[PDB]
Amino acid sequence: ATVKFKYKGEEKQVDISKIKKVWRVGKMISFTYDEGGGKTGRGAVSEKDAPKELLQMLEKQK
Repeated sequence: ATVKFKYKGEEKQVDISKIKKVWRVGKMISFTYDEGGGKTGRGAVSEKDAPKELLQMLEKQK
């Protein structure tokens, strides 16, 4: 599965494996995906824009 964001009509895309951490703050949702250079590319996607299999990691306990 993959998650897509939405910044000013700019639907972004990042593989779930490319992502690193994910934590929903208040109502929106944020995370840290590795762009591919050296600086972590943080991102703030919305709750409706996030798929349904994304909160899974937030409630994934081993």
